[PDB]
Order: sequence, then C-alpha cells, then structure tokens
Amino acid sequence: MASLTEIEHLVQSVCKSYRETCQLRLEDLLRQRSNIFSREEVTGYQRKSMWEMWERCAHHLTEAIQYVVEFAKRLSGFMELCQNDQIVLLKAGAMEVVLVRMCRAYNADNRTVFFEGKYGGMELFRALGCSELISSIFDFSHSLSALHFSEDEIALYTALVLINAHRPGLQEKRKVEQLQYNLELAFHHHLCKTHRQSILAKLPPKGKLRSLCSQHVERLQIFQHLHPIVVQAAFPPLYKELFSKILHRLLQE
Ligand SMILES: CC(C)(O)C(=O)N[C@@H]1CC[C@@]2(S(=O)(=O)c3ccc(F)cc3)c3ccc(C(F)(C(F)(F)F)C(F)(F)F)cc3CC[C@@H]12
Repeated sequence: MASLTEIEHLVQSVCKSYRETCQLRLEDLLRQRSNIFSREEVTGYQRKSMWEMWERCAHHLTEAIQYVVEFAKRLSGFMELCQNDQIVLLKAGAMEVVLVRMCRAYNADNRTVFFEGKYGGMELFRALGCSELISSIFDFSHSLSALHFSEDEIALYTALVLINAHRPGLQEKRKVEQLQYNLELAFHHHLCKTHRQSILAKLPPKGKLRSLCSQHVERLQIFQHLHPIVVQAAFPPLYKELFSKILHRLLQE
C-alpha cells in the first residue's frame, strides 16, 4: 500500500522508538571502554556461586527484555495488532533483539563487554558453567560489530527481528506480513540512500540468532533442573514466563 515519503517517515519513526527505548546511551558506552575490570574484580565474579551468577544474569536479561517490550509498544503498527500476536512476536523476538542490541556494549579491540559498570571479557562469566554459550554470545557480537552499524541501521534491523510473519501462532498473519514488508522496504531504502546495501549479504544468517536462543533455553533447562527453587524464588517472573501474564501487564500500560 505505502508510498515514498510515507516509507521515509517510517524510517524516522522506527529510529525514534529505538533511540527512546535504549537501555544505555551509545555515547556513554563508548566513553566507558577504558573502565576494564581488574584481575581481582574478575576473580570475584569467577568465585561467585553458580546460582548467584545465574540470578544476577537473569535479572540483567529481564531488565533488557523490558526495554524491548517498550520498543515494541512504540513500534509503528505493533500496538495496532491483536494482543495474541503481540505476545507471539515478543515471546520469539525479545531475546533475539537483545542479542542484536548487545553489540553496542562490546569492544572488539580487547574482546570485552560492558557489564555492571565496567568492561570485561569472556572469563568474567566462568561461574555460569556454560562456556560454549558465552563463546557463542561473544562471537555473535564480534561478527555483528564488524558490520559497523549505524544507530538507524541497528534500529531498523531490530524492528525486522521483532516483526516476523513466520512465527507459529499468528492469528492475523497477513496483518504482520504487511508490516514486515513496510519495515523491509524502509530498511532497504535507508541502506540504498546511505550507500550501505553491502551489509545485507554480510548480515547474520537465519539460524544464527535462532541457535543462540535454543542454546540459552537448553542451558537454562539444565540449571533449572539442578536448582529449581533458585529459579522460583530468585528469578524474575518475566524471565520465567519467557524461558521456563507479566507481558499482559506491560503491554496494557
Ligand atoms: C547492553 C547490555 C546491558 O550489555 C545488554 O544488552 N546486555 C544483555 C542482557 C544481559 C546479558 S549480559 O550483559 O549479562 C551478558 C552475559 C553473558 C555474556 F556472554 C555477555 C553478556 C545476558 C545475560 C544473561 C545471558 C544468559 F543467556 C547467559 F547464560 F548467557 F548468561 C542467561 F543468563 F540469561 F542465561 C545472556 C546475556 C546476553 C545479552 C546481555
């Protein structure tokens, strides 16, 4: 349906929604790159109990997912969908959007990430006992950072991660299909206009994001078996809803 200028307003409106629902400002993230944790502070984290590290990380993932819900709310056409599809889209997209957004807090020169006020490497999360998933998270961020995303690019790409008509459970599939197409056009027009079409082939493939989510849910089903009471008492209720309601409350707000 959409025309040009109408499709150009969408680019501006999708970048605004993303700028707003940013957990950390990109400018403040590049400012703290020099604040690397000491070998002692690193050792502190490595010596934490597995369940205390897991609940510290679960709380951080929940906080990040809560910004993605807010982003989805301000996303043009998203709140114009039915509530079933809104939950379908978030319950698949939210984690993958977080996995994309996290590249802004990864420094590729020292292979570190901003965590709890300072930058630290893979070794910081050793207490989690899922080195393979940590490796995959850092390697994904490494490849995404190599694209040298702009704030507009990272905004349109994440809205496309979120709006996928190939999600099982969509009641109004054709409505989502129309929005996914308008957002695809908007993304391609910005890449065209800014002479950045090159990144399309360089972008991550279909199952790269999908494999991280499966690795995460496999590794949680493993922890949750060893410490089921830790999950019930010390894990956030939104984390448990998405990976083991809250979404209805956050949506109508
Ligand atoms: C911008 C900002 C704040 O950095 C951000 O968006 N963070 C994201 C939200 C929290 C965070 S992190 O920093 O704590 C993190 C953890 C391990 C890493 F290797 C790298 C980062 C996180 C926390 C737990 C997990 C688990 F799957 C994992 F098992 F991997 F730890 C969990 F715990 F959920 F299972 C994965 C991730 C990856 C995405 C980032």
